[PDB]
Amino acid sequence: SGAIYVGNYRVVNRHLATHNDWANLVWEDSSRDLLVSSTTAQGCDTIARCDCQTGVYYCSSRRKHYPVSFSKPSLIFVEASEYYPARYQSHLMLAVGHSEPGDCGGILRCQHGVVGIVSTGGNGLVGFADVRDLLWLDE
Ligand SMILES: COc1ccccc1CC(=O)N1CCCC[C@H](C(N)=O)C1
Ligand SMILES: [Zn+2]
Repeated sequence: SGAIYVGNYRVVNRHLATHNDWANLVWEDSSRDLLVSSTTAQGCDTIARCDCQTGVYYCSSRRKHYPVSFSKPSLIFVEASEYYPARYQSHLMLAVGHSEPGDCGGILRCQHGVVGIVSTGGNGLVGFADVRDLLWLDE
């Protein structure tokens, strides 16, 4: 679990969005596993606007942060799950690091701010949904 709170927006994994997120929907994209909802309170986070390929993510299944080198956002095949059919997930960045399904929502940050959130993983892999291209989150 986990979310990004920026301005009057809450960014979550689309597959973990609540009834309240959907009732206050701003934007969602199944191909990216992202959903953004509106909030009444002002958010605590700031978004990176950069091309960093290293950063640190929070891993809830270890209660720890880990450094990572990750690939640029791209279209990657993701196997079927309870939440989605087998499909290509876009704007996804992969890295070597520990993850379990419940780690979705953990934030990946570089020195410039929030880069994205955990969205996929595998045997010693962790994948992050990028949010740096969503320029409208800042206004
Ligand atoms: C962090 O997730 C994992 C980590 C280790 C192993 C497996 C997973 C689970 C995973 O990658 N899934 C299935 C559940 C959620 C939806 C994801 C998606 N974005 O399509 C894909
Ligand atoms: Zn950066």
